[PDB]
Amino acid sequence: VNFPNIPAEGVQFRLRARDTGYVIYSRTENPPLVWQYNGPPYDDQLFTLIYGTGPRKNLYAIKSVPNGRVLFSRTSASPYVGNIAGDGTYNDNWFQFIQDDNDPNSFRIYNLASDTVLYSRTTADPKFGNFTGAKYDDQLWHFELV
Amino acid sequence: VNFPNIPAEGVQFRLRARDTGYVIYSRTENPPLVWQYNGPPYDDQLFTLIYGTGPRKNLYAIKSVPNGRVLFSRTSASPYVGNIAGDGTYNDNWFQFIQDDNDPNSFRIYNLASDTVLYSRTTADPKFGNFTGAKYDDQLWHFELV
Ligand SMILES: CC(=O)N[C@H]1[C@@H](OC[C@H](N)C(=O)O)O[C@H](CO)[C@H](O)[C@@H]1O[C@@H]1O[C@H](CO)[C@H](O)[C@H](O)[C@H]1O
Ligand SMILES: CC(=O)N[C@H]1[C@@H](OC[C@H](N)C(=O)O)O[C@H](CO)[C@H](O)[C@@H]1O[C@@H]1O[C@H](CO)[C@H](O)[C@H](O)[C@H]1O
Ligand SMILES: CC(=O)N[C@H]1[C@@H](OC[C@H](N)C(=O)O)O[C@H](CO)[C@H](O)[C@@H]1O[C@@H]1O[C@H](CO)[C@H](O)[C@H](O)[C@H]1O
Repeated sequence: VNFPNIPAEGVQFRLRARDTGYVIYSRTENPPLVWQYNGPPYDDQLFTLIYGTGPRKNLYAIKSVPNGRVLFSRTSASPYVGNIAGDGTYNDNWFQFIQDDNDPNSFRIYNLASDTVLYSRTTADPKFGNFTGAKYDDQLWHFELV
Repeated sequence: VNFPNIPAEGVQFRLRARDTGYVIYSRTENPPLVWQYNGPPYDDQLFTLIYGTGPRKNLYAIKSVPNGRVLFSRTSASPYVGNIAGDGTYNDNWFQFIQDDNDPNSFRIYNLASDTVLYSRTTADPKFGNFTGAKYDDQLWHFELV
């Protein structure tokens, strides 16, 4: 089931992990360019959605406010999670927000092209990344409205 | 996670529900054109996959062997599950095969355009159709190669 409270197209938000409390950031310099962060609110943590239509109905591009790059999540090559210019040129720019099975208020950030979800954890490196496999709570996110 | 044993493109199979043991038929006359069935094997139970690429990577159109029509699954009008000619002209012709979280030998037939899964049950009417909501065992299917 698609998450029922997806931000209206163009509305700004942070993506905050339910369990760690960390937010995603997307910037253009200093690797890692997309990662999790546990600190003050900065503009590189702000995103909006481009709504997919046609073959991308129920998919969304995740665009960085300060730099205009959209997120990607791929299993092909490093960096596995990153950003790129455009409005969703590549199939791995398109995400589905899939509501959790037990927690109605959180969702997984799923990528159809790569069959992966994003996760945020405090344990093994890489502590932020994507993953193809079983459902874990560290895969659960909130939309934080600004 | 995508089912790891999706039949090669052009390989013929039936779609059998795990628990009911019923198969999907797709015929060209007499509503319902697509429904569940038990009894001897007939040609209109036979399907192949059209493999999606680019935006449709990891999706598939389910094409009837004898009549060439592809399945569709929608929520906008009756019939909800049906067939249409072509090779996946419309977005609701495209399905994802999502492995069960518990049973790695079965999968759900998921429709991205409508956010539905196909189900086969002996209990309440309608006994076959599509569904948006919790994961139940009556939503699990097998590829039965012929
Ligand atoms: C100051 C600094 O270099 N911080 C980086 C650090 O974060 C570690 C903290 N203990 C934390 O709370 O996470 O490592 C991470 C990668 O895990 C980042 O690179 C941090 O760089 C700060 O990131 C924010 C993101 O909102 C901004 O880009 C800041 O400009 C950047 O310094
Ligand atoms: C596009 C390409 O040739 N490959 C990668 C390259 O980017 C080169 C462009 N000319 C450019 O962006 O300047 O390096 C970047 C670094 O982040 C990417 O990995 C490119 O990979 C392409 O990335 C997209 C991201 O959405 C997809 O993974 C594509 O499949 C991949 O080819
Ligand atoms: C379980 C394990 O060996 N750890 C990590 C591993 O292996 C996973 C499979 N080989 C796979 O499908 O990739 O490598 C990946 C790197 O992508 C993960 O870090 C695995 O850790 C698992 O990650 C999930 C993320 O949601 C959870 O943190 C699990 O607790 C963790 O075991």
